[PDB]
Amino acid sequence: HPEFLKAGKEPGLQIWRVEKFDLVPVPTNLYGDFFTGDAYVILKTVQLRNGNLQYDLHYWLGNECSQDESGAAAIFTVQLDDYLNGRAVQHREVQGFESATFLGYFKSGLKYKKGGVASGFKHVVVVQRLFQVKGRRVVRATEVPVSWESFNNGYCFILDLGNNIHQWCGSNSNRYERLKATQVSKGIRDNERSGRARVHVSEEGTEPEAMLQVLGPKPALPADAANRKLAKLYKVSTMSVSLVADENPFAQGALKSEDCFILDHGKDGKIFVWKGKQANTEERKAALKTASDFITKMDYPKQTQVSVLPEGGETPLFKQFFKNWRDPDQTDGLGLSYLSSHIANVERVPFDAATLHTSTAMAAQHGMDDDGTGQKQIWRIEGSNKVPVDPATYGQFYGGDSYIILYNYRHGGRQGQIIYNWQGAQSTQDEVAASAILTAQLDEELGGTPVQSRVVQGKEPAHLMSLFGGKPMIIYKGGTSREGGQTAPASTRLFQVRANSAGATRAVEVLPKAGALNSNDAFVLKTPSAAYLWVGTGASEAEKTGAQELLRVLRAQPVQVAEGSEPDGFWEALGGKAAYRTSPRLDKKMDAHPPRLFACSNKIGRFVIEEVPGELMQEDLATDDVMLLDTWDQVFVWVGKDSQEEEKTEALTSAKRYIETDPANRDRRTPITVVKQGFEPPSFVGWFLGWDDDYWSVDPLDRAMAEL
Amino acid sequence: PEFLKAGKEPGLQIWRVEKFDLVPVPTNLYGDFFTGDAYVILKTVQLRNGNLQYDLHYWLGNECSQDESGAAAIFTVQLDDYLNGRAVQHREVQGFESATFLGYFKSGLKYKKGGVASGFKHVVVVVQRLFQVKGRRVVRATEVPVSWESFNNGYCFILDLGNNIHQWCGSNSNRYERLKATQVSKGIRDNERSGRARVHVSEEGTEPEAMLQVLGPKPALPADAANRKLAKLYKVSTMSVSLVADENPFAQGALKSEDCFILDHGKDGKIFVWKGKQANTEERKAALKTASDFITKMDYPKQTQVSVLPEGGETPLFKQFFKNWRDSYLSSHIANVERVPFDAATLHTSTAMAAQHGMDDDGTGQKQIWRIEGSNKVPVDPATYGQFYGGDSYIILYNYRHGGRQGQIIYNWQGAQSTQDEVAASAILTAQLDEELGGTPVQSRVVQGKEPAHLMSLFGGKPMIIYKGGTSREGGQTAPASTRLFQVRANSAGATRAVEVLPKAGALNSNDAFVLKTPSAAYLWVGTGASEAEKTGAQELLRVLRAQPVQVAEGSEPDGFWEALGGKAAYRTSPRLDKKMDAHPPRLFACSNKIGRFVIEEVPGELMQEDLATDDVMLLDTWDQVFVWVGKDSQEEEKTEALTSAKRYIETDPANRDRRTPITVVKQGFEPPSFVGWFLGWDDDYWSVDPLDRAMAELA
Repeated sequence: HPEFLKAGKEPGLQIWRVEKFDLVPVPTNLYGDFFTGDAYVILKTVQLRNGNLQYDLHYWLGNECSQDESGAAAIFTVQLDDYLNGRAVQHREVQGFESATFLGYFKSGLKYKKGGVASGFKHVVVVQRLFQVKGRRVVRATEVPVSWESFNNGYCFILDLGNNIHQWCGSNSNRYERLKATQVSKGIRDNERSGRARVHVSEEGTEPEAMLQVLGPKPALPADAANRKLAKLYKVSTMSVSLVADENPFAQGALKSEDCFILDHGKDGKIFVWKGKQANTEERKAALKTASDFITKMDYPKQTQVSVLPEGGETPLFKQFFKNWRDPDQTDGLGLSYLSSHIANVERVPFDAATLHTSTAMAAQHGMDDDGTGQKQIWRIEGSNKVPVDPATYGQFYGGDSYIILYNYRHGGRQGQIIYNWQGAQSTQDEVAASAILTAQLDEELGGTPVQSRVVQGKEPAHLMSLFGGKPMIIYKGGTSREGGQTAPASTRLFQVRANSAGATRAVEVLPKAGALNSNDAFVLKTPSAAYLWVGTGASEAEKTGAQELLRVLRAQPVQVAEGSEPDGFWEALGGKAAYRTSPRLDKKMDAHPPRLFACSNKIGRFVIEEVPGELMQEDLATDDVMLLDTWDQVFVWVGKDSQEEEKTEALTSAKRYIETDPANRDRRTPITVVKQGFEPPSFVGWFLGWDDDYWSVDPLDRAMAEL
Repeated sequence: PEFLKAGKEPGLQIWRVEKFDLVPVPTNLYGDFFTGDAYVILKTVQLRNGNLQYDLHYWLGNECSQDESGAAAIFTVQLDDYLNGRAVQHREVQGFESATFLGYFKSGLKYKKGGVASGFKHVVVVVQRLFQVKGRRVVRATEVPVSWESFNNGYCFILDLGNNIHQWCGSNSNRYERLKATQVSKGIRDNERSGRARVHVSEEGTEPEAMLQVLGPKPALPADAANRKLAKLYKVSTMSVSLVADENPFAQGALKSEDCFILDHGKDGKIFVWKGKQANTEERKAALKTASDFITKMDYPKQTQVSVLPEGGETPLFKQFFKNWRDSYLSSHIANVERVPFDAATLHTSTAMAAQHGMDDDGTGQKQIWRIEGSNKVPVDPATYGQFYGGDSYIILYNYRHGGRQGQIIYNWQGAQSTQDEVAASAILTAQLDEELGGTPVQSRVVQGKEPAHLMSLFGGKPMIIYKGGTSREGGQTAPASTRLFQVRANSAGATRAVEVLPKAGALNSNDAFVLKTPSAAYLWVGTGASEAEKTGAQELLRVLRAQPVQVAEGSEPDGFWEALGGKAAYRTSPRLDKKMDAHPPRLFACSNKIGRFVIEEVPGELMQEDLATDDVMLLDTWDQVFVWVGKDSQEEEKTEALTSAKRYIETDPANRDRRTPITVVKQGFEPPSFVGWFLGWDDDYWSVDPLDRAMAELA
């Protein structure tokens, strides 16, 4: 097919409109408008860092689409995928409920237009149209009858009169949605009228005569998270299904190459169809029909999103339904199966302490706002008070205590502060609770500006490891460093020793079993007789240096041992034999779990989150929102200055619920880091290309209305 | 009296030969030469161990007397004698001077009209001179008559009026040569007028009145590689010559200490005269006159350069005409380079160590490896990263970190038994992926058995294993040979490579560990010179080979070991060179293929960023690898022939270099550490503002 040979040769986006079983290219300046009476085929081509190309195939159905037009677009999707050697991820998209990654391709917004090929309409490049504009992250302009009846005071509308474009904002429309509706107006101006058209903004009671002349005289106008965590897995075999796993996280083994699978997430709006390598081609080529039959049989809504993945090319959202997804490539290669397109343009900068003060990009990508060298104060929580820790023992933390670390960070030409609230795993509830309140209290003392990070024992963020000079972070199971009473330590104790990109190490005590070992780390097991230093295959320089800087304060003397080839007195101290972690971990962690940005809300007594599609942009931080920025290691909570006071005070709780509902069954101990608008740390800012320190000095909407 | 001041410390001294006397030139005027006179130039480089090394040059102007020229020749022979015959002598002629002579003056040369005979002196006044400035790397400013007729629109000119110095640039003058002519202008300012002068730059049509007052109203103005590879060797015996070897590389044995020899390279502009220790004092002291007679008898241009060397004090340039020269000299453009030994811990801090060891980083970065099957890249099994079959060709995309900076290297490895189509396809696929990644990754073509050090260091602790032929592609696994030999070498970093070789004794080498594999057992031979990593590397190979080693030392090893080899024979026991920098210092050349003919011009003296012209393609020949530097504003076909220009540079080298020598293409502004580290004074923002824009606003 003539357009097939133009398909996906370079990185880019291509949109064809399905016209009487033919693919007709949509003019590029009109990308984002869709005739609701037609169907379209969208090919996103992404370059994969090693130069290869990755394909996301979407077909889109309008509400007034034919069934043969809808069929044509699906047929084209199968055969385009076929022509590109089956490596594409396919997506069925339905007007109004389209996936986030489709939505990422159009961040000027979407325009749903009345008409279709059946009614004689074309993407040509004299007007009188009216659009209802809805949406906060996902902006949609629906064509509506030109009548005051289409209007309501909740939203913004665009009355398009050709050379003049009338954006009208309802009185009860909030000012962020006005800024988004302005994108729509500006688009029509610059893309449909190629700049030579005037945009007139107006509120109610200030409508121009042009607007009242077509619309007449204005009358009076009118004005979730629970469902995410559970999914199930099915094998497909007319077609019928057998249930292979009724609760996630799933076994990656359940996916057999000989068959195809349906991962049902339909109470949350999505099903995946996984195509196995060795499944027969008749079944694979019918992966779209299989899916829609599934949606009908389970009485799911017809808008449900569908993605078909090929084996070896799965997306991160898909794979995170499974416990510990791995491939051979994994450690060797430079990337994984899929590259989430909203981080595809991010240059990866590995850690370099010397230049750390230069690169927010490195701060963000490595969770280090600085080198850890700043002045810091540490307290221990005793009863209802903070007690200064002995500076001699900075770096040691007992699991029966809770601490507060006030730390001053310098990076670039700015100063800021972080309050770390470390909560031991055996600290009593009253003292843990007290540490959380004292953290907030000292946040308010310092003007509400410092970052607050709640971290619990055994999941310490990288930045926290690097505060203690060269000394490692030592984390006892453990007892109490409070002056009242120190326990005699356990008979035999083992310490897992981890490093970070910065080189800093921490030694965290865990129970003395073989099941707690790890190839990637150095361990220190202490027995009555002597002192060991086990050193894994994966272990490196910093991990051993760190492991015997521990051995000095332990008042012990090392007997170094490599993994696998070891004395057996060490395996007596362990009490026997079991398998342990030998697989490496991910610099690829960004690829497996790219950062995602969500808004979230607490009323209707119900927690709701909305993901923001596409590239992380400062513009998506609405000052009347609380946002979640989910780095895999850390969930930042960004609190807008004009969000509700209840929303502000439940910042932590919002994140906790975000994590408790994640279908990935995330770690209950995942650190949460609250940050204030205009006081964001490097680790947060660096995820946003184009961040601007004076972005909020002028109101974003005042800016974009004098700006045009 | 002047002899006793000669060559006591490192430095440079220039005398003017004035009526058979040596008269020192004032130091602020070093670089100026009267065209009617001759000079004697002594470069005193501190050899590298505390001793002193002497390069003696005498220079003849175009209007030099014949008694003046003779005086300077006499002085050259007698200074050498006074300095214990250990100097290298050079005959230099105005306009055709050697590269190392030019190295002493990279502000440029001034040829001035006049000499002793016409009553002129190096005084340090009322002036009105005009200089034509010509030259791209070697810049020479010839004094010319003060007239518009001396002007041409190709070049830059300097009208020196004393307190005012008028540098004039032709319409059709290139802006890099503008940058070089301003060096001359400021040189006059800061050295002849001791700073006390204005330099005024002007182009055609914008000449000041000062300039049109002297010159009148402006009228209309006007506007190799084959020869290097062959040389011959002669014995000298009036004098006549015997031909001792009519084609290089030469036998070093051919130089007998009792005679003198002429190595003829005169089709390339140079002859050497080699003085044997035990040759008689009459023949040695007449080596220059012998040379000139040879030049006359073979009807070479009188401009031909001549160097006479003493045995044991030969030049690297001279010794590379010989096969395996064994057994002084320090190229003075490598003489101030502090040599930094390898320390992986601090590798990221020192460009210098990166350059001197061919290591952009430790090799631990993220990498992807493909094998070429047909016209496509197919990913190699990650289990087998590090193994390369000689029937295949591969592409390695590697991510390197150094300083606080990132870059990329695409290695295109071409097996010795790979089909031409697949090799060609590998070469096209590397260029395509370079373009796909923005044109910035360095591209290094390596041929099997000549892997650069950095490539060995990519595979963890594992060594890079290189099989003779076969293919890791899914189509066909041939059963390997019954008996197999593997040469195991290490690099400065500790990394190892195991290169399969023919199973001969003549293929062994004392410096390395070897692995001979037989049906019965697996050996691990260990040379005298073999060291710690070579054994470590050699026994991880025995692991991959599904075999278990029987270790054996050199010289004293079983007789079952050598039945597998098919007998015994002599092999390589000679050690290798950290001294390689000294035997083969890096050299920088420009090159061009215009007029359908390949031409190179060496850039003299200390390697400096500024000599990287953005409209040139440059070759930096590290002995191990030839970098080719592509300036952003060079012509499109020169860019696309970067690889091929380096290939012909190597095929025409009189050193008879390995055709498998790696070639590494690197782009202006994206140079890797291993390249950058050779230019002390390199600056990451040098090209952020145009060099001539700076050097026109600079000072002015």
